[PDB]
Amino acid sequence: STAGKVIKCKAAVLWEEKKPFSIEEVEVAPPKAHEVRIKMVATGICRSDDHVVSGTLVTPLPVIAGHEAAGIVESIGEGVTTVRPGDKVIPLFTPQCGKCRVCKHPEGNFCLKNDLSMPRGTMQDGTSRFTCRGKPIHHFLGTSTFSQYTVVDEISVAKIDAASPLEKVCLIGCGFSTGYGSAVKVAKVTQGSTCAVFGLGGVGLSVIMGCKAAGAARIIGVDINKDKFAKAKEVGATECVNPQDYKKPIQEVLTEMSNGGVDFSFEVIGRLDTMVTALSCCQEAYGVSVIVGVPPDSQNLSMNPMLLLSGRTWKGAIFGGFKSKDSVPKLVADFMAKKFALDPLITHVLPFEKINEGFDLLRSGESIRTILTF
Amino acid sequence: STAGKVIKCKAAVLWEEKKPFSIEEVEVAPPKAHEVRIKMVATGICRSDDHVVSGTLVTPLPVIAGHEAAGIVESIGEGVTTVRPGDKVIPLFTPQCGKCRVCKHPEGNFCLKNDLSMPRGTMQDGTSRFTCRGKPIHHFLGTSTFSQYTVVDEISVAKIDAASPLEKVCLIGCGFSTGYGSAVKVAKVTQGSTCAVFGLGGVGLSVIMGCKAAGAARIIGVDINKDKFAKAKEVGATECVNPQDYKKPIQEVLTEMSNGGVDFSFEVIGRLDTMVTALSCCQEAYGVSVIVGVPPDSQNLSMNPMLLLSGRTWKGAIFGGFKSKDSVPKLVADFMAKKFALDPLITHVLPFEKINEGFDLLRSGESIRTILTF
Ligand SMILES: NC(=O)c1csc([C@@H]2O[C@H](COP(=O)(O)CP(=O)(O)OC[C@H]3O[C@@H](n4cnc5c(N)ncnc54)[C@H](O)[C@@H]3O)[C@@H](O)[C@H]2O)n1
Ligand SMILES: NC(=O)c1csc([C@@H]2O[C@H](COP(=O)(O)CP(=O)(O)OC[C@H]3O[C@@H](n4cnc5c(N)ncnc54)[C@H](O)[C@@H]3O)[C@@H](O)[C@H]2O)n1
Ligand SMILES: [Zn+2]
Ligand SMILES: [Zn+2]
Ligand SMILES: [Zn+2]
Ligand SMILES: [Zn+2]
Repeated sequence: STAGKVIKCKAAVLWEEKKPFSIEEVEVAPPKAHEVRIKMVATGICRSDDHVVSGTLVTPLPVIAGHEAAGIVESIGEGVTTVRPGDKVIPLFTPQCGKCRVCKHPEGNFCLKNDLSMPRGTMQDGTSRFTCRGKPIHHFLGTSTFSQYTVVDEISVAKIDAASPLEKVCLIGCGFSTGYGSAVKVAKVTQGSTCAVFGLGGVGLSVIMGCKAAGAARIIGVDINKDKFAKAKEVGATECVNPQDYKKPIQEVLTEMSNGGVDFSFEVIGRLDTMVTALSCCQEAYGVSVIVGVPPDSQNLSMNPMLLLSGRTWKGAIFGGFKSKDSVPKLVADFMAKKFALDPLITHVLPFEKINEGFDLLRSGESIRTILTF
Repeated sequence: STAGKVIKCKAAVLWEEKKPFSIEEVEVAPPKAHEVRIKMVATGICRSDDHVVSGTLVTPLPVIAGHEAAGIVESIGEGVTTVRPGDKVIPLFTPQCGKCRVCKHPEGNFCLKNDLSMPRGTMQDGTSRFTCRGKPIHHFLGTSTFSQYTVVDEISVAKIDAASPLEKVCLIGCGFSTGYGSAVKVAKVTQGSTCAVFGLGGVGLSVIMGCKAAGAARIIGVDINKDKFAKAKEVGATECVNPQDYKKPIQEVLTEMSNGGVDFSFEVIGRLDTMVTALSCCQEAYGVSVIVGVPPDSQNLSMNPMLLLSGRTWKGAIFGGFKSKDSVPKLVADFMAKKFALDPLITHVLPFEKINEGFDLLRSGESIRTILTF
């Protein structure tokens, strides 16, 4: 039925920052050319969604948030090649437009049609496919996955394995792929290496997995919160260190530990102090350090250029440096091949109406990942 | 004759910081095992020598400075394989001990027996091969090339082409190799790229050459001093920009200029402001920025981690990232093959007694490179 007609469904609208989400009856306009309209099956709650609500991530409001998700294609607009109705898909918040500077370049993945650099909160043609009582609602990072139906451009949707468990592969739409990509594709962790992962939330557990996929022979997990160590161990940390156990610095007790500093170091905490710390405790002449994520209101860090002079490399990346359309298929194919288990990372699944309930957990921190089922 | 006996020669001694060099009669003890004693032919004056004299580079005084140089082997101590008397050689201030962490690693070059990290000012066994009137004089970075004869360990000497012009290949002992290595071996400048070189002193002209050897199709030279542009052009700058010409920022007028920021950017000025500037104007999703050199008294820069988040890489290196024993031979072989010309970079050659005269020029800056002939 639906094909061609507007749909009317529930979605969570942030009418204004620092207020809760409201479940609203929403109308989802039909796809124009090169658009696909998706039926959502499961959406993860990521801190970047919550960043919107504090005003930290400035995007046009009112907004439908969500970017981590898998669903099923309902209609496809005119001129769409990549997908067909009924295909399981993952919305992509890093688009893969194919034609730009960054898209042709063999290591750039951060597509030039991204809506992060300057958020407009619209579809590629400057308009919204959403209205709640006449009022337009903005799109978020071209995905808006906290809606029961959503419309994405063809550069922001990736087709995946029809037998794939959508209540687990939705993690590949952001959180797992951002961390595993940092170990596997951005730092290019090598077999035998000694990796230090800073912070052990769900993206950190993904990094540990990357390191493990790459064959590091030592993955030290570090966290001031002792309670994170078991799951980390479970997922690949050979050891785990709590910074408040020592009297010494941590970069000292890590280089000491490692006979000269670790090969690769990753910061999945997101703060300034440990970013620079994570620089100093990877090897002086060839250590590589990846800032997996940095929050939207970041200030300037003070770092002494001298730490680069001996040969350290310092990289940053969005989405694990993966080219989105290219990789999310292969990461599901892999998950289907029984390599990663997204299972240790899912600690709560709620129904989609408990969206605000899913954020309170995020915000008090005992939740690795919450999945919202539709 | 000499072989085995102490030699007595003139060398320039820094008896104490922030004083001039004195030509002193010096005695050069014979080589112990794995030492070679060199007869100096030409030594370049580098700012790192001058850094010693201000106290900025702290090393034990009294000292014989010098590290950029080529000479001829006079005796070789017991157990020396790599060299024979009469071989033209280049002292290496970055040793290549063969056995360590950094020496086996396929990209680390900063040997673990380096005397920069913690200067002792001695030969590898904790002692000096120099005494001026009974008083011991310290060795500098295991080279001490401002002496008419010097003793170096076998890990710090590289054999080169016997037909090689030593009054020009002495530059490969530091200044040229530090800059060309940054473009060729550290950033790995690719064919077609757009490079921005910051600062256009002699190391900067070397970078321009690297970029040129790598095949960049645009090398923008930038310098507040207009007068540096011709030689730069001459050596490969396709254009040159003076920052005081614009009203805009320079990273803006460079990314603007480059349709999205340059591929590779290099800072050969050595200050904090342009290091961070040179970060921002190479491409957001895959731009690479190399700090070629950072002075010894460096403070902390303030940089917003956000510039790494999109995919920029920021590297530092010592000696152009080259493994010293390995490469200095191949860089002479290349120079012998009429590829680089060290000639644009040599702007003054003095006799070795005018050492202080050679530094005043360094210090007022109109001198690309001064060579001191022995
Ligand atoms: N904003 C971003 O783009 C982004 C990506 S990752 C990131 C940071 O990570 C969080 C999301 O990633 P995540 O899955 O790890 C969730 P979380 O916020 O739980 O990540 C932080 C982790 O670091 C640990 N920790 C906190 N401070 C220290 C410290 N000083 N030293 C050592 N360990 C510490 C915490 O226990 C936690 O495990 C965000 O809240 C933010 O703080 N921000
Ligand atoms: N200490 C180190 O390890 C090291 C390596 S390179 C380096 C810096 O470079 C010098 C040695 O290298 P070099 O051959 O280039 C000699 P120089 O000191 O001449 O290098 C600095 C160059 O940058 C230019 N310049 C100065 N400020 C600016 C500015 N703000 N913006 C743009 N251009 C500017 C100068 O005209 C000059 O050409 C050292 O004095 C130091 O200042 N230090
Ligand atoms: Zn996210
Ligand atoms: Zn693109
Ligand atoms: Zn030097
Ligand atoms: Zn070594």
